[PDB]
Amino acid sequence: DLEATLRAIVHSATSLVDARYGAMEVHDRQHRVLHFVYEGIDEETVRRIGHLPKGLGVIGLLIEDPKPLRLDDVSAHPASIGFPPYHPPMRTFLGVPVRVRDESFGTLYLTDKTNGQPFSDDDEVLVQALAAAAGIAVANARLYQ
Amino acid sequence: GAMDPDLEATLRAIVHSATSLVDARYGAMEVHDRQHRVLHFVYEGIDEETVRRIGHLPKGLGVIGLLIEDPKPLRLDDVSAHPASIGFPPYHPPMRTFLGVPVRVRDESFGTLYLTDKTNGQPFSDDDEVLVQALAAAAGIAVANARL
Ligand code: HEM
Ligand code: HEM
Ligand SMILES: [Ca+2]
Repeated sequence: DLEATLRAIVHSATSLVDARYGAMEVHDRQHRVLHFVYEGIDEETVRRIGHLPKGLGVIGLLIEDPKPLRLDDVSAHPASIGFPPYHPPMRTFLGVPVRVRDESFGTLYLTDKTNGQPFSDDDEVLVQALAAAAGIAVANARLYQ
Repeated sequence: GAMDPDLEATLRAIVHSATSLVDARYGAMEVHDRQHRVLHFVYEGIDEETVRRIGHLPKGLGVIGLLIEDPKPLRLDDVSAHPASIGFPPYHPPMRTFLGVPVRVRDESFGTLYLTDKTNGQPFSDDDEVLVQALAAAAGIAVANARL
């Protein structure tokens, strides 16, 4: 199960960096969301947010220009779209492409590192390594699909 | 044959992250084929001239073999003092502290990941162990899914 694999990867990034929230979006070539897996948010809150993300704002930027982006305050970025109603507030941000050499498929991202601290270069490098493994898994899934 | 380029990039990244984050002097991964045979060996911490002097690549012997018969993390404070230790070959840096884990997906085994000589002279920690286990699990995903 690809979804399972992806969630495991999200868990490793979130727990190892010690971020409150972690997510991964995987899209098709027309940027429709194929998979969205996450942790750190309770189910009642999920229900309140309602609609799934479409990959806009800073995530949209990460799709257009796939390279790591680390932010002290995600809302202060010029490409920030803002959160929908009921979405938990989130401040610090680290996002990287999930990809292989031939193609990028998605974005693995974390917010609100513990104790208000910004994401570090070490965190960036770690999340890239985890994302790479995801990238191979997704590339295999397409070949299989 | 050479490893798949994406696989190789991914495994080198995982080895680098593990080595950096547990503050090890040396880190390495063996990728295995059938019957736990070493197929590829990825490492960092050793200069090219020393690699030349050592010559032959590891067969995955000694303490590294325990990672396969006992699929659990192994930490040791003096690796070459272990009775299963085969010893270092000529020109190989001496190494003391060791943290090793199997690389797996479910029960299926794909290699080993291991680090030596934490830079502060200290033993590898519980946190180091958890981190290296998670990175090994990611390496397992990478190897299992790699382009044939
Ligand atoms: C728990 C992990 C999550 C993280 C780390 C996260 C992070 C983010 C971030 C960083 C933004 C950027 C807004 C901007 O550009 O200013 C965003 C927007 C958004 N989020 Fe989340 N989020 C999470 C969970 C969820 C869930 C569970 C949902 C709904 C089920 C959701 C729905 C949305 C929507 C609809 C947007 C607006 C932009 C878009 O449509 O992509 N988020 N989120
Ligand atoms: C830089 C990361 C490396 C680490 C962490 C590492 C670690 C180890 C350890 C702990 C042992 C002893 C096992 C025992 O006594 O049971 C060993 C043995 C050995 N090493 Fe390394 N080593 C590294 C690099 C290399 C390189 C670059 C070479 C060759 C160019 C090499 C060749 C060997 C060989 C031939 C043995 C003998 C056992 C066998 O063949 O498996 N090592 N290594
Ligand atoms: Ca302990």
